[PDB]
Amino acid sequence: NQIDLNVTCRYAGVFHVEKNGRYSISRTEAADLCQAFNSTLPTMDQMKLALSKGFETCRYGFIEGNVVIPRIHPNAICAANHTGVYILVTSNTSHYDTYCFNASAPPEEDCTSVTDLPNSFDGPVTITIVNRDGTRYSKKGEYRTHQEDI
Ligand SMILES: C[C@@H](N)C(=O)N1CCCC[C@@H]1C
Repeated sequence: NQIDLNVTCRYAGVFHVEKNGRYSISRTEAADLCQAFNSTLPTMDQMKLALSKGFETCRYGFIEGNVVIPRIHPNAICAANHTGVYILVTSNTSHYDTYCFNASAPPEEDCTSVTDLPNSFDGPVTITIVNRDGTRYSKKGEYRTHQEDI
């Protein structure tokens, strides 16, 4: 009973979380997952500031109100070569990665590793935070509050 959460650097408190190496997070699960990191879904303004500090990914993820990809450099296979906060317009499907915003993180680029999941609750799952440099932090718990997400 295990969940892997791959996380990035934070940029003005915003970071990306990919669950189990595939698009697998619902909008309700995303809010609960950010809450376990003492974080919230970013606002579009928070995401635009993160972008300006150096944040980009090549994966769709929830923010408040939309599903987006922050892009700095044009790449043909990432958001159809767009730059800026690219907003997903048309999709049949509902499951993506998520972004999260931690207000207590540093104001600019923070590429230190994530070493805690401070607000998860009691439960049976082994949750492992996997950093880009491979360092890992694991704890037994749960973060999903909606049974349909379990
Ligand atoms: C200690 C710090 N690197 C950390 O582990 N966190 C803050 C950044 C967002 C997620 C997590 C709560």
